[PDB]
Amino acid sequence: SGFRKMAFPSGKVEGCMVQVTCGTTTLNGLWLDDVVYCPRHVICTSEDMLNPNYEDLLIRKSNHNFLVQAGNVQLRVIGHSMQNCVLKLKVDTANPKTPKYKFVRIQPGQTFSVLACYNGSPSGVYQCAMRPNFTIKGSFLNGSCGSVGFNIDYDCVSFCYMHHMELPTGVHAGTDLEGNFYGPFVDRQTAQAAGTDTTITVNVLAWLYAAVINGDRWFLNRFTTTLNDFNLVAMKYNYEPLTQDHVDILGPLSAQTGIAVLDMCASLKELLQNGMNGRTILGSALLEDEFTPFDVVRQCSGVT
Amino acid sequence: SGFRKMAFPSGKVEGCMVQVTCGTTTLNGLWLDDVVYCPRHVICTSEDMLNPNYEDLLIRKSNHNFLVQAGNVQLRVIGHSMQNCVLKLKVDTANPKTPKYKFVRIQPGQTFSVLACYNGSPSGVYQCAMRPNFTIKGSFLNGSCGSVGFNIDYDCVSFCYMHHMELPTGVHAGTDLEGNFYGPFVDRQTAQAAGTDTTITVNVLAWLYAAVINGDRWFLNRFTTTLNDFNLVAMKYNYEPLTQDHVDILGPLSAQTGIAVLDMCASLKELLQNGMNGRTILGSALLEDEFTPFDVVRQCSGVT
Ligand SMILES: CC(=O)N1CC[C@@H](C(=O)Nc2cncc3ccccc23)c2cc(Cl)ccc21
Ligand SMILES: CC(=O)N1CC[C@@H](C(=O)Nc2cncc3ccccc23)c2cc(Cl)ccc21
Repeated sequence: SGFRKMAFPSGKVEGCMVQVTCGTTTLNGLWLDDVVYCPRHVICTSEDMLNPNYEDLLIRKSNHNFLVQAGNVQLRVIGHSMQNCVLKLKVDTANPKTPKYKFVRIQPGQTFSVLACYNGSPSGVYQCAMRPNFTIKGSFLNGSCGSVGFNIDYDCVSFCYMHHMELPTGVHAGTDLEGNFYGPFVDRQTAQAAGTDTTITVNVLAWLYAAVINGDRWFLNRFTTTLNDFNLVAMKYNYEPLTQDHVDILGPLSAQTGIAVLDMCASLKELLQNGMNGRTILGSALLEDEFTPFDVVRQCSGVT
Repeated sequence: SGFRKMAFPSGKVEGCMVQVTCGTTTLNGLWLDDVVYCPRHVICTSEDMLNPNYEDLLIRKSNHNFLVQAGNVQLRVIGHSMQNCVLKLKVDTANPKTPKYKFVRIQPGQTFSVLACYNGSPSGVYQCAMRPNFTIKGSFLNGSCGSVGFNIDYDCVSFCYMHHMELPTGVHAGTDLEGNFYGPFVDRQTAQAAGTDTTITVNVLAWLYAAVINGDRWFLNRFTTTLNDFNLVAMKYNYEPLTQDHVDILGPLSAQTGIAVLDMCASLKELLQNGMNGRTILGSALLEDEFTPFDVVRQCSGVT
């Protein structure tokens, strides 16, 4: 029993974190096989960030201008190439600690663990979600650029996120491991509006099932609803419309608890229209949407 | 910017997790140097747990009855000894992955990261606190026994907690790495009341400073208080009395923000007597007490 915002064990990812320097700029890189991936803004100065021309900027840079330091030893760079917003630096040594890995582009609503790094060194690990507006509410300071988000399936590490920038609003933005930004964001120092963020309905429902599993049942009520009626309520409260696929993914949790998905929706509907009246659910005074149905099953079953 | 319940990178601790079996019982062990530490209840059956005599039970066990499996390879056990509630099994091989480490007994109010393990395999990492009543609000399932709590100072891992049991109330209890339980708890299957839990006042104040640092300032008010007046309010709301040492530890955060500790106490006093009125602080609808002043400084400065 107990329900925590749990992150994946960060060991296989720590073994890939390197320091990448170019000019006066330093950030973190991801060393897998003989390639180091890092945000392409490592080639910029503070002035360059206002309106950068990365193609022109990269032409002024040679392999010897990229300093890759793994731990306290230098890696020799023998190739450099820009892929979207990431630089891929070919080093002459394969990382002996390279885990089994994939590069995956997660969907909004999905969660992942972030290993925050500064100067190639891991400082902490936390669990977060790709918000519906493609931002992440991370905890990142200056130097955190290059920190990666990932998921782990037994021995395979699926890298899904690489941190690039913090929006003026305190939220964070980044790319997949192929350098494509999640959302409309660009690696430029300019005003960038993150669209309207909504609440990941399927995740709140999953966390409501986790509450039932862990004994918190006050919110359960004598009512039920239809997907159409529930979605009218969801729209008003800035929640994502619940689809039949969301209901299907909630299937295992509905089966474990014996509470139909639509009955659980009616409980959420009343919590939305009535609030919590000062009560908490799993030690939280608000509705949590950063646990996917897979996360709740994994935590309540014990997948290693 | 951003404030998360961040855990320490779990890499140096994953490299020590082993599976320990004795009879039909299996749990996790901590392998450092040529010693494996695990809860002494690995020698019990389910029936034995009701009223166990560990000295008598251990006499029926030989070195060959303790099966230590590191990864997928067996470790040869050459010695076994009970220290308080932990068994120390002398293996013939030193762990090549043994980090720099200390065994420390944390105080209530302090935080640590937990690497939850099942069958010697890490499944997740999360940050939690040693509650004032010596329990932890962890997330642990059957098989999690032997999972450890720790802190990390650059390259040194201070192990502070080893998980032993879940109380009927869903909260968790365990020992330091010398086998001494935190609190009045015993490794027996009997009713065990965890005393009254209080809110770690210094931690809530620290997290209020973290909110100021990250832009959340609505709760700041035109008032101040005295330690004596504030403590009368704290007593009513089941908060720990704030001492001058707590004020001293809040010194760096008070200096960073320019908001005197007693002014911050007045803001907390009004939040206690008035609630939040539906507003949140750092994405939380309640007052958070699981970030120590050291944690807030570390997260807002970037200690690797
Ligand atoms: C916004 C801005 O001026 N910069 C320069 C640095 C950089 C940036 O955002 N870095 C940061 C990331 N994560 C937390 C940060 C907390 C503090 C400072 C910087 C952080 C950056 C990267 C791109 Cl792609 C576009 C713009 C900017
Ligand atoms: C309470 C009880 O019956 N047992 C037997 C197993 C064991 C125990 O608590 N284990 C567990 C720990 N953490 C989460 C657990 C979720 C589910 C099941 C078991 C969990 C234990 C250990 C001691 Cl020292 C004393 C009693 C008991």
